[PDB]
Amino acid sequence: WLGGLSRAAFPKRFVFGTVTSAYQVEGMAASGGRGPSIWDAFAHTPGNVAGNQNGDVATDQYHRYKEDVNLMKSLNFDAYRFSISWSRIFPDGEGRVNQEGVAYYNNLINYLLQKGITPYVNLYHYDLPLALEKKYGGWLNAKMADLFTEYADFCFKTFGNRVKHWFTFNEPRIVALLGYDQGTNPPKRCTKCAAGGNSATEPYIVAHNFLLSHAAAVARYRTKYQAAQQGKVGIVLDFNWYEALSNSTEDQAAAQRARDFHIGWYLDPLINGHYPQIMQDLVKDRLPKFTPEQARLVKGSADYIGINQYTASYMKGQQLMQQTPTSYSADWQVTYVFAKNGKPIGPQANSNWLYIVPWGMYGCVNYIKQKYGNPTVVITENGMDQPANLSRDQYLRDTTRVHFYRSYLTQLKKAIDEGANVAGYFAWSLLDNFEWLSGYTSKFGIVYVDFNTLERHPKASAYWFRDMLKH
Ligand SMILES: *[C@H]1O[C@H](CO)[C@@H](O)[C@H](O)[C@H]1F
Ligand SMILES: [Zn+2]
Repeated sequence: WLGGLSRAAFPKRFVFGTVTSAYQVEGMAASGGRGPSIWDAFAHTPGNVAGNQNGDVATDQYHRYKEDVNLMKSLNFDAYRFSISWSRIFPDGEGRVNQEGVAYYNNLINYLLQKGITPYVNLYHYDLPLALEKKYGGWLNAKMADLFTEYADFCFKTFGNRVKHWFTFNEPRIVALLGYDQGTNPPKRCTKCAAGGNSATEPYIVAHNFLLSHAAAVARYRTKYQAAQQGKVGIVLDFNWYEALSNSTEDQAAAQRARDFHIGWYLDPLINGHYPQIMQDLVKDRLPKFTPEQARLVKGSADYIGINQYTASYMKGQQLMQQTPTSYSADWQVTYVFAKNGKPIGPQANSNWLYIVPWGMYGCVNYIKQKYGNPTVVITENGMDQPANLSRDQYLRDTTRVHFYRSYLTQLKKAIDEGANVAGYFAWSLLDNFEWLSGYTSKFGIVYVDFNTLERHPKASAYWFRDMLKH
């Protein structure tokens, strides 16, 4: 069951929470004044999502939020990570404020605080207002720094007297990779793609604009709001572990290149004020250059680093070669390997990419500790999924997820006990929800949602957390 885990097993004041995102749980997608996001358009196109499903209703947290807050309190959590939908506040992304949308987030924030749950609020979670994509070209346009800063400024002004823990973005790497390299997520851009694109250049432009936008929003917070509000702003980055397949110089170099192209892409700017040297060396003029002023704005602009952690891969490499650029992915010059000594690195959850590898959690956390001066880290996503078509009772008896959290949290504890500066941990997700391309066919919740009736039922993993987290 608990395997020796409890509040006592983690540092004093360590924060435990659950996480959702706006489009994945709110519903009321075209109601309450909300304007469309790029995901509304994408999900409404036949063939784009499993079963042609979409987030129109999702879990209907918009109507049920007091139920869900009551539930998280009953499970002994300290905090809730959620996102504000930009197009719920500004239907066109700029200009007119939707007061009904503002009222929803006020109501949610106020109820959280009433119930003793700390809000950790993300400003952006893949849901760019569609109007901004069409008018400006979204994250390809450097003007996004201004547009995002004005949106952030409004949120700081309106909610920041109560909200003290912000994040700007969720997983800029995934937007760059899936939206602009592979072209499998909105705006579906890539070298071969019908929408246009260039997999060798656009991912780097987009990443750069996320970094500049984050920096501009934080500078606005620090200069205009922080003295009065006394809160913090971070950023959420995905990081999955890479382990050299062998101890060869080439395999070790490959694993390190992968780390640099994956997490270094953002952390070297945010902590050290420059892109990783290897990215400079290999990507050359396709990697934008920060001016000294921009680099100084970006360096130190995250008060904490959210890390989204799921899995690990073995990496194989060879000698670096001169090659015609094709894509961000190809630029790494690495070979993924998912077995060693005839054994898979771990069993898979429902998602094909999700190998259950608890030691990857230690790997990631220790790596950031040792390489980047031990910055304050919050694990802002960790969890696993069940498949579609199970019975209610099969969903509830989620013994594999219980094992997942016990093992991964044991590994996190190992890193923390060795000195890693981890301040909190958030389980993805409180609720089964809309899993992007997988629609409702992937179930990540510690709480089961019946998508016919919308009823919530805590799974065994929810009660595991309740027991572990009891005060
Ligand atoms: C992190 O991962 C989960 C599982 O794939 C997604 O549902 C979240 O939106 C993402 F932030
Ligand atoms: Zn409803």
